[PDB]
Amino acid sequence: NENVSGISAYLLGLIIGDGGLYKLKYKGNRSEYRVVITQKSENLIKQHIAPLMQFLIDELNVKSKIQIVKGDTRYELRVSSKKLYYYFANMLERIRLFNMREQIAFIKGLYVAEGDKTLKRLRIWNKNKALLEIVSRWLNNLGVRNTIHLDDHRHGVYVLNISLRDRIKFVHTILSSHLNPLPPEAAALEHH
DNA sequence: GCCTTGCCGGGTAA
DNA sequence: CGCGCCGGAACTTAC
DNA sequence: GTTCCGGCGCG
DNA sequence: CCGGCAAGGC
Ligand SMILES: [Mn+2]
Ligand SMILES: [Mn+2]
Ligand SMILES: [Mn+2]
Repeated sequence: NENVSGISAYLLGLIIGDGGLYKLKYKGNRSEYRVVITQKSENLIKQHIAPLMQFLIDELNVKSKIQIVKGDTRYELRVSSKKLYYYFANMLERIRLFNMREQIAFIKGLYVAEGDKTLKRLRIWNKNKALLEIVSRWLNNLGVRNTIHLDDHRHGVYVLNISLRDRIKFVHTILSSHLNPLPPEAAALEHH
């Protein structure tokens, strides 16, 4: 479980990108702790994401179930679990200390969430500049050059652009790495 | 003249 | 009574 | 993506 | 996120 640290970082990438970590207060004084990943495709959630999360749940001995909730515009993968909530939230605080394998898992997960998925250009969008700057250093250390600029003035959304000059390096070494789960498209490219 | 990458508006998938 | 899992979905907006 | 709702479980 | 347009570089 060099392997659940990997699956974890991958899942954290999807969570940070397309989901969230929610601590809720209710009447009264009831509460709830949620780990959420949302996504349009129901089979992507059920076939590629949910089984990774389930593996993690079993390893951590989390007794919560994986819920799949249908919304009008997206499916929601949801785990209601205080333990899993803090497991991911602490990991998120220690993100700058990720070892190399975790960095790749995380970047891969973040790319599935927010990346340019035509792969004609290699781009990641986010309003969290500090998060993108952490990914920028990780990429540079991996020999993948990149820039960051404000790409949407209306919403404060930055873009991280990966130089097409390191396209093969990025796609083969980060996205297609077999040290942790392969994202779709990348796995499909390998099998053709 | 062929790429690469910043800029930007549309609107879906968060 | 005081909190923490379910199951749904109305609501806002960041990709 | 975010936070409401009603519900149940358990010490 | 997508995809078009254009300034900039080679
Ligand atoms: Mn996001
Ligand atoms: Mn997103
Ligand atoms: Mn996405």
